[PDB]
Amino acid sequence: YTSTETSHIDQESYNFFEKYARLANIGYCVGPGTKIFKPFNCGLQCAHFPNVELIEEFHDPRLIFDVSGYLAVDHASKQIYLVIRGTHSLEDVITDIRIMQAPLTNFDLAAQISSTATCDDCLVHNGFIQSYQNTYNQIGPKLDSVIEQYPDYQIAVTGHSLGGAAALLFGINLKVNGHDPLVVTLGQPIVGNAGFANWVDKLFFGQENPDVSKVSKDRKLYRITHRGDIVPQVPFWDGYQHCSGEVFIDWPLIHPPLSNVVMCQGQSNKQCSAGNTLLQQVNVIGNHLQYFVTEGVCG
Repeated sequence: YTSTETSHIDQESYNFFEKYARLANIGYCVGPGTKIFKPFNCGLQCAHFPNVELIEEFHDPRLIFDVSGYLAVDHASKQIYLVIRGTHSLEDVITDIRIMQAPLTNFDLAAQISSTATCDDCLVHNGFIQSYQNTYNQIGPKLDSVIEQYPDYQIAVTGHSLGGAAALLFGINLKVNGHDPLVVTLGQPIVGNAGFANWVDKLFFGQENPDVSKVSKDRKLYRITHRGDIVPQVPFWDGYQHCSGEVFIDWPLIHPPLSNVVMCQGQSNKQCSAGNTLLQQVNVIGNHLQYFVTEGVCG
């Protein structure tokens, strides 16, 4: 639940987190005035992904919690990528969440999730539920058909900021529906309550208070947090609780040293995201962008 134990990582584990940071950052070409061109052209950021075919990019701007992103296939790594991101600017989204009522509602309210799947006390931020709903409404069917077209391809869901919260929720939806997804989130805010947090921990790790110390070959959930980023501590409300397991960038900038990317134990950790202080909490946006690569920008 709350520990202070941290663990160092491999260069392979580092490259794995940076890969998903890059893929999550690519989601920012999907907005207006920019686009990802087929097969996968978005400036030389997409160049790190030479074996990727873009299926469909999507965007909905009518609600603050509305989502944009892309669906793509990786022919080399044999994977289906679902990258989610909040349509609206990081500032308008961060401030709304940061300085507002964060009302919780039961998760089985959302599409493709029923009472048998979730616990009764599995409560989630109502806004993030709309973020998840918007994702499905825009890409659920297309993804289901792509899953049929590539049945041996592993599904990987990623997102930064609000997109991270939507990636976690979409990730649980696939996990619960007989699929086996990889969920990598970057700077994701707190999604639900203790009931949701402990349910996700059982879903992805098999038990409560799990051992989330090692990058396993079989591990499917990763929550990437950074020094000074206030977003993974938002909402500040007591009802909100993170699931395990945190991956912490204990470095002020992008491209951190291998030694400064740590594996955090527990749902809250004083040595990691939970220990963020006032002075490390000055560059609200600045700190939210630094996840291996500077997030929120695409060629």
